[PDB]
Amino acid sequence: QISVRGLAGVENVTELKKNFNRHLHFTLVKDRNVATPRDYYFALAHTVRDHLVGRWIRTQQHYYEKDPKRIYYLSLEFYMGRTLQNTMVNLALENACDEATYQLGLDMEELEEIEEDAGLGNGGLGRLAACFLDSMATLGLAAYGYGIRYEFGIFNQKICGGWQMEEADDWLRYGNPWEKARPEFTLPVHFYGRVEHTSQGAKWVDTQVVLAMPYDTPVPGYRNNVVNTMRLWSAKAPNDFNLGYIQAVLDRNLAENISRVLYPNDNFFEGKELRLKQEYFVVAATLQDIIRRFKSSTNFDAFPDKVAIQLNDTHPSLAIPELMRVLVDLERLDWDKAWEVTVKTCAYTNHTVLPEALERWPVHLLETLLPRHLQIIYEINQRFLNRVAAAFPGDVDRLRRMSLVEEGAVKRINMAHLCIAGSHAVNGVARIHSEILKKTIFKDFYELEPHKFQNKTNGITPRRWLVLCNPGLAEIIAERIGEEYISDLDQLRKLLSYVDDEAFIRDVAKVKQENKLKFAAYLEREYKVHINPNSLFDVQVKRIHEYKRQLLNCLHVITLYNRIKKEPNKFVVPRTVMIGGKAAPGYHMAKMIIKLITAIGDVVNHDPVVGDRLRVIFLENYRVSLAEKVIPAADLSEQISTAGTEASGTGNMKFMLNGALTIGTMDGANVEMAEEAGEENFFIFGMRVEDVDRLDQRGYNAQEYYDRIPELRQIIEQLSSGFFSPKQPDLFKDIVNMLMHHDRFKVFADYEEYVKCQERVSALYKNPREWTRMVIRNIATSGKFSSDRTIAQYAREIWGVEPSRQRLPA
Amino acid sequence: QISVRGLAGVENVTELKKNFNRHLHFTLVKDRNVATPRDYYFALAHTVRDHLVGRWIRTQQHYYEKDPKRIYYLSLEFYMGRTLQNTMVNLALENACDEATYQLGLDMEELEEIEEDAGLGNGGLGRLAACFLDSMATLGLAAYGYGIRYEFGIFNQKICGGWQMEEADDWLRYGNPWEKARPEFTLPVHFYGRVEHTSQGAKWVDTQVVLAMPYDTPVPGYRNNVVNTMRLWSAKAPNDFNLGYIQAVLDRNLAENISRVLYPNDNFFEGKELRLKQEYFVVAATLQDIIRRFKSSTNFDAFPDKVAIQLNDTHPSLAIPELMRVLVDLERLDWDKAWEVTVKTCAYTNHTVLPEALERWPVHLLETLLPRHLQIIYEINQRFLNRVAAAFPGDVDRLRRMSLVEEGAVKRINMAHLCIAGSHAVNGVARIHSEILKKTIFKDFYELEPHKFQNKTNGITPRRWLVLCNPGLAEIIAERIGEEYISDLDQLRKLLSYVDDEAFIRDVAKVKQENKLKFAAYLEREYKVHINPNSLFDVQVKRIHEYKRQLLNCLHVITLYNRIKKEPNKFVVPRTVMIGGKAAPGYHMAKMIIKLITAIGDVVNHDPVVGDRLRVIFLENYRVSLAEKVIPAADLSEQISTAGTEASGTGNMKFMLNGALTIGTMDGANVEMAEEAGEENFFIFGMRVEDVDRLDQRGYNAQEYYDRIPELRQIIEQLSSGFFSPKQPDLFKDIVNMLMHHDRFKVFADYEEYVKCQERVSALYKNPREWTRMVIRNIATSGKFSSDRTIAQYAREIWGVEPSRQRLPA
Ligand SMILES: [N-]=[N+]=NCC(=O)N[C@@H]1O[C@H](CO)[C@@H](O)[C@H](O)[C@H]1O
Ligand SMILES: [N-]=[N+]=NCC(=O)N[C@@H]1O[C@H](CO)[C@@H](O)[C@H](O)[C@H]1O
Ligand SMILES: *Cc1c(COP(=O)(O)O)cnc(C)c1O
Ligand SMILES: *Cc1c(COP(=O)(O)O)cnc(C)c1O
Repeated sequence: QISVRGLAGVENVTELKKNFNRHLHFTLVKDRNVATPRDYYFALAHTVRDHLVGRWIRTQQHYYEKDPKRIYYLSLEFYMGRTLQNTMVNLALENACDEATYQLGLDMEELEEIEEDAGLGNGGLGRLAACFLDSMATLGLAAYGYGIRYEFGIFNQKICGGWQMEEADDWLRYGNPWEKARPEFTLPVHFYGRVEHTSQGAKWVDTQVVLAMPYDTPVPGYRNNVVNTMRLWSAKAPNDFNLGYIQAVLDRNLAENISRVLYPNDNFFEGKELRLKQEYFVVAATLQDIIRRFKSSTNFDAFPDKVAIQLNDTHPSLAIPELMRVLVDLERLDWDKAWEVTVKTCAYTNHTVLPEALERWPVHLLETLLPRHLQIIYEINQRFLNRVAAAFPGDVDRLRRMSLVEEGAVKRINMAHLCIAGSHAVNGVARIHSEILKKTIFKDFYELEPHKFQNKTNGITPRRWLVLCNPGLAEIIAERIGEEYISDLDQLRKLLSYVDDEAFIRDVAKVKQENKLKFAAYLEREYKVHINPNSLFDVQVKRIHEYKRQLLNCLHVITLYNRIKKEPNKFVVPRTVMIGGKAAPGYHMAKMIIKLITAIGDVVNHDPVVGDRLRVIFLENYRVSLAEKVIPAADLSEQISTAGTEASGTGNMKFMLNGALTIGTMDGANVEMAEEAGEENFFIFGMRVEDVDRLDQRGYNAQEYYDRIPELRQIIEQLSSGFFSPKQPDLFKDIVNMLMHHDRFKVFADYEEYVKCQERVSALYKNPREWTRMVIRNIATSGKFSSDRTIAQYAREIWGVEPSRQRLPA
Repeated sequence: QISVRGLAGVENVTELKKNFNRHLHFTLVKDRNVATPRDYYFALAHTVRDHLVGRWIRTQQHYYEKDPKRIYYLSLEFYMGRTLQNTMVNLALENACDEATYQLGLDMEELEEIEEDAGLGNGGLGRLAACFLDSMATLGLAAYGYGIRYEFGIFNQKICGGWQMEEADDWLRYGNPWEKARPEFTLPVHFYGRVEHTSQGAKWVDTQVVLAMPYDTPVPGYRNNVVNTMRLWSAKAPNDFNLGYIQAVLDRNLAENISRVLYPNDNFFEGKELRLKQEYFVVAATLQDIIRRFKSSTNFDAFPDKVAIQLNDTHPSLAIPELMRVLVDLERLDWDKAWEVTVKTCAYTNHTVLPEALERWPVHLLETLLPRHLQIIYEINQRFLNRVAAAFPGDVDRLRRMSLVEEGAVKRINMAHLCIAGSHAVNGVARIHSEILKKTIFKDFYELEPHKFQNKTNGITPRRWLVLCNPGLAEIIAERIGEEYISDLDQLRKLLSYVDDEAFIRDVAKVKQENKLKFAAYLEREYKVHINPNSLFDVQVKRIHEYKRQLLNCLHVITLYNRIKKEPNKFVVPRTVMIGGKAAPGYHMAKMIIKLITAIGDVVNHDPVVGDRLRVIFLENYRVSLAEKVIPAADLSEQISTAGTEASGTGNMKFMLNGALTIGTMDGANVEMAEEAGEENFFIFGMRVEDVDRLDQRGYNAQEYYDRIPELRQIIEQLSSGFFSPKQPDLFKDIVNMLMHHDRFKVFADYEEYVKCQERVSALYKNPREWTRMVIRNIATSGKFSSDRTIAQYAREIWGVEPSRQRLPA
C-alpha cells in the first residue's frame, strides 16, 4: 500500500499465510469455522513473533561473544502499550502481513485493535522507559530493561454519571504471546530477618524468602536485526512456604502479592510497605542477575567497565545499598573499594521537583523490612557528611540539609540524597528542569560535586509516534526526503525548503483532515458521540493533576461558552475541546476536576444556541493505544502547566511531531521546543519561572484577579451557584474554595494571558494556508526530540559507550 | 526396539526430528548450546502434542455432525499422572520418538522422568476417573471429563526424621504443554445472595459472582484416532470485583482461592465452606456448558436422550438441585417434568461405606451459601417422603431413616440420600460392596426402588498399567498371542495354554527379575538405599489409613524379625518389605503409623544378625509415576483391609496384571480376583464379612488375643517399652492404646491367620518354577479387570449407549 511499510514480496506473503494457518491449527487448536477475530489476532501475533526469535537468539549470542559493556535500565514502570504493529514496523513486515491477511480475507487493522495494552506504567515516566528501550535497541546498545511483571497494570477508567470508576486491568486474561517465562533463572529475594555481627563481617539471617521468576520480552531495534531483552520479575512463594495445611497453601498469596498490582500514582509518593517490597524485589533479583552475567563473561575493579546501572528516579534507589551489601558482606571487598565500584556503576535520573512526589521512607519501615540496608545507609550518610564537613567547615545547617536522614516527627530516609551520594552522574530531564535542580532542591550537592550534574532532555521514539500512528504523514515526508529520517530525525529539517511548496502544504493539510475524519468516526464507533470534523481539535491529554492545570482549560472553555451566549449570532471559529486522562484513585481534587469537565460538557453540548460551534468531550480511558489515535488528529496541543512544575513533558513532543500547533507556558521541554521552531511559531503565554517566584515572594492572592476580571468573576459565580450542577448546587464548592484560597498553582494568574493567546490561535486557524505553513515549521524542527538523540547522549556522556547504526546479519 | 511400541519409519523419524528442532528454536527460544534436559523434554512434548491436534479437532467435529448421546463424567478428582508416554503409546509413536531422540543424541527415558505428575487426586477414586477417561476414548464414546484445575494437587511427601512433611505441589511451575486455556468460554457462577418469590417463580438475587475459566486437555483413545476432552475449571474474579483501590485488587484472591488446592483426604469427610464452594463451582459451570452444548445440537424431553451425567460419589451431588433450579427457575418447566428429566439424566456411583467418609452438610452452611438450593432440596425431600409414606404406611421410623434431612445437634443434609432419590441408577464398585449397599446402608432405598441398584466392578486401563509401565511383559505376551489383547484384555486367557511352556515360564520370570533390578537401581539413584534384588519384594502401596491395616503388615514384619533373632542361623526366604503411601495432613494416627514403619526399619536394617535377609523400606512420595515403577517389580501384593471396608480397591488389579501374587482378605474386588484365578492361586486369609459381624455382635476384645498369642504379646511389649524408640520410650503409646482398647478394624483378630498364610507364601517362593506358574495363572485371568469392560457395562446398562472399536480417519 504505502512505501514506508516495506515490500510485500511474493515468497514472503506466501510464507506468512502458511505459518498463519499453521498457528491457527496447531497453536490455537481451531479451524476457520469456529475461529473468532481474537483467534485470528493470536495466529498473526505468533506468526510475527516467530520472525523475532532467530534475531533474538543471535543478538544475545553476539553480546556474549563480543562482551561489550552492558546497560541495565532499572524502572518500576514500563508503559509499552500494544506490541504487534510495533514489531512489524521494526521488522519491515507491515505490508507483507497486510497483504497476507488480506488474501486470507481478514482486515489486519481490525485484528490489531484486539491486542490489550501492556499498561505497566502511569504516564510520562513509564512511557519514557518504553521509548528508551526502543532507541537503545535501534542504536545497537547491549541494554536490558528490568522491572516487575504486574498482574494488573494501570486501571481501566470508566465514566459513570460523570464520575471516574476504576476497574482492574486484567491484561493477561487471554495470555501474552510476546513474553517467554524463564522459570529456570528464578532467584531468591530476602525480607525481614535480623543482622548478626560475627568475627568476619555481618550476616543477614532469619529472613523470609520470596522467589523472583523472570519473564523475557523481546525489544526489536529499527530494521537493524538487533533484538534486546526486557526482563520482568514475578513473585512466587517457595514450596516450603508456611510449611492447617489448607491455610498454609492459601497464604502463599501473601508473598505473591508483591507483583500483583501497579501503584496508580502519578507524581505522588505513597509510603506503603507493599510498595517498598516491590522496590527491593526488583533491585535484589536484578542485581544477582547482573553479577551472575558479569561473572560469566572475580575482580570487580572492572565491574564499572562492564556494567552501567541507570536508576529511573529513586524507585530503584535501594540498588546502591544492595550493591554495597553484596560486595561487602558477600564478596568481602573493603568498604572503600566497594563504594568506588558502586559510584562508578550507578547513575540517577530525577523526574520531578514537587515535594509530595519525593520518596522519604520512614526509618521504622526500613528497620523492620531491610535491617542490613538501614545500617549500610547510616554508614554511607556518616562518611558523606564527613566529606561535607571537611569542604564547608563549621556550616552546621548544610550538614542537616544534606543528610540522608531527615529528623522530625518520624525519621525518614531521603532517597534522592541517597542517589546523589552514590551515583557518578545525576541528570534532569529538560534544560530548565536540570537548572532548577542545581539552583534549588539540590543546590548544596551541586556545590559539593558540580561534575555530577547533567541534563538529558527527554525524547520520544519516531517509530511508534510517527510511522506507526501516522503512516500518512510519514509517507508524504518520505516521498520528498526519503526514509532515512526514521532513524535520524534531524533530517526532518530538510522539510523547511518545502514550507512554500504548494503541493506539500496541500498534502500536509490533507493528512491531518483524514486523521480527524478517522478519529471523528472512531468516537461514534466505540463511544457514540457526534463531533464536527471541520472544527479545530483542541486537545489536552495527560494524567489529571492540579499542576497540569486542566482547570485553566476549563475556565477558557466556559469563557468561550459565555461569550457565545452573550453574542449568539457572532462568528467564532468552531472548536471541539477534548480532555482526557486518569486520576489517581485517592486523589480527590483530581476526581472532582473530571466531574467538572463532564458537567461542563453536559451544559455546552446540549445548548441549542451553541450548535456545532463548541463541543466538550472527555476522552475516556486515556492510555497508549488511545494516544496513538488522538494525537495524529489534533490541531492544538495544550501544555499549560504552571511554569516550573512539569519537569519535561513528552506528550508535548508527540503533538509537535504529528502536526499540531502548541499553546503553552515556558515550562519543561516546551522551552526547547519553542527554541527549536522559533517563538513566532509557538503560542507561548503566561508567567515564566521568575514571575512565579516574584508572586510567591509577594504572596499570591487569587481574590485580586477575581475582583479585576469580570469574565472570571462570572465563571466562579456560575460554578458556585450551581449553574453546572442544578441538582447539586454546591457540588463544586471544593474546587471554588481551592481556586480562591489555596491554589498552589496560580490558575487565576495566567487566565488573562491564556484567553488572549487562545484568541490568536483562533485567528490563525481562519487562514488554513498560514496555519499549515506554521505546522510545517514545527514538524521540520522536531528532530531534537527523538529519543535516539537522548539515548546517544546518555551513552556517550554517562554510560561511556558508543551507539551503532550497524545492521546485524539476519 | 520392541514390537508393541510401533514402527520407526524412515519418513516419520525424519519428520519428528525436524519438528523437535523447530519447537526447541521457535517455541522454547533456545539452541543446542544452552538447552537443558527440561528444554528437551518440552520440545518433545510439544512435538507429540502436535500429532494430537488434528485428531482432536476432527473428533469434536465428528460428534457435532453425528450428534450422539453425550456422557458427562463429573468428578472433583482426576489423578492423571504423566501424559507424554501415554500419548505416544495411544498414537503408536513410541519407537519413532525413541529413534528420533536417539539420533538427536538424547535418551527419551531420561526426558520422560522430567515431566511433573498431574496429581489432581488423592488415590483410588481419582485414579479411577483417569482410567475411565482412557477407556471411554478407546471405546469411542462421546465423553467429557469435567472437574477443577487445582493450582496445587496432592502434596509432595518428604520424610524427615521418620516423620511425614508436606510441601506444596506446584505442578504448573514450568507450565503445562498439554492443556489449552479457553478463556472465550468463561462462565459465571453465583454464591450467597437471597431468594425472592415473585409472581411467576422464585429468583436468586444479590449474589456474588465468580468466573469459571475452562482449560481443555486432550484424551486420546488407543490407536483409534479418537481424542476426547477433559475440561477443568479455574476460578477467576470479575474485573469489577470489590470495585482502598490496592486492597480491592488484592482481595481478588478470595474468589480465586476456590480452585487453589485439592483437599488431601482419602475416605474422610471434612465439612469446610471452601470445599462446598469447590463442589458447587464445578457443578454450576459444568451444567451451563452441558445445556449450552445441548441447545446447539428447547424441548428438554429429549434431554435424557442426548445427555448422561455420572456423579463420581456425592462430591458433585449438587448437580441434582442445580439442574432442577435451571429447569424450573430459568427454563420455566413444571416441577414434575423437571424432576422426570433430572432423574433420567443423573446416575450415582458410591465408593465407600465408612460413616466418616459420607458427606453430610450442615443446613446452616447451605442456607447461607446456596439459599435457593436448600429450598429445592427441602421440596425434593417432601415429595420423596410422601412416596415412602404411601409405600410403607405407618412406618414412621423408615421416614426418619430415609429423610434427606438428618435431625440432631445440627441439622445436616445427607448427600447420599439426595443422590439416590434424584438418580435413575445407583451402583457400587465391586460385587461384595454393591451387595453390602443393598443389605445395610441403603437397605430402605433398595426396598423402595430395587431397580435402581446395580454393580459395576472397577477396573484399570491396560495401556498405562501394562504396556506403558511394563513393556517387557507386554512384549513376551504379544510374541505368543498378538497385540489384540491391549484393547481386549479377555484374550489374556489364551496364556493359560502356556502355563506348562518352559520357554514362557522362563521369559515371565526373566521380565520380573529385570524389573526388580531396574527398581533396585532406581532406589539407589534417587534415594540412596541398598536392597537385595534376589529377595522377595513384599509391597503395600496405597494411602495410609487404619482400615487398610498397614499396622497388621508392621506386626508381621516385627514377627519375622523376632523369629530371626531367636534362631539366627536358621534359613528364611529373604524379603524386602516395602510400604508406601501418604497420610492426610490432619490424620494423626496415620502419621504415627508412618513413623512406626521408619522406626522399625531403623532397627531391622541395621541389625548385623539379620544381614540381607530382611529389609524394611518406606517408599517416599507414593504417586502415580512411582506406582508405574514399583508395581512391575513386585512379587507379593498386600491387600489386607478388614473384610467389608475396602469398597473395591484398584491397586490390587494393577499388581495382578503385572505378575505379583496376592495375599489378602475376602474384601472388595479381591473376591472377584480370586474367583477369576481360582482360590488355589491366591493367598486368602482372615475373617470374612460374616465373621466380622459375628465378632461385633459378640464384642471385640483385643485383650483376648494378646493373652493367647505369645508372639503378639512380645511385639506389643516391645512397642510399649521403647524397643523401637530408645530416645522416646512412649512414642508409640497411642498406637498400642488404640490396638488394645479401640481398634475399629480388628488388627489382632487376623494376626494369626495372616502370619500363617505368609509362611505359605515363603514356601512357594522357594520353588521358582511353581511360583511363576501360579503367576501365569493370575495374569491369564486378569482380563475382567480392564476398565474397558467396566465402561462397556456403564455404557450399556446405565448410559444407554453402545461402545465402538471403530477407527476414525487420521
Ligand atoms: N516518581 N515519580 N513521579 C515523577 C514523574 O512522573 N515525572 C515525570 O517524568 C516524565 C519523564 O521524565 C516527565 O516528562 C514529566 O514532566 C514528569 O512529571
Ligand atoms: N469420597 N470419598 N472417598 C471414598 C473413596 O475414596 N473410595 C475409594 O474408591 C475407589 C474407586 O472406586 C475404590 O477402589 C476404593 O476401595 C475406595 O476406598
Ligand atoms: C506520552 C504519554 C504520557 C505523558 O504525557 P505528558 O503530557 O508529558 O504528561 C502520558 N500518558 C500516555 C498514555 C502517553 O502516551
Ligand atoms: C492405583 C492407585 C491407588 C489405589 O490403590 P488401592 O490400593 O486400591 O487403594 C492409589 N494411589 C495411586 C498413586 C494409585 O496408582
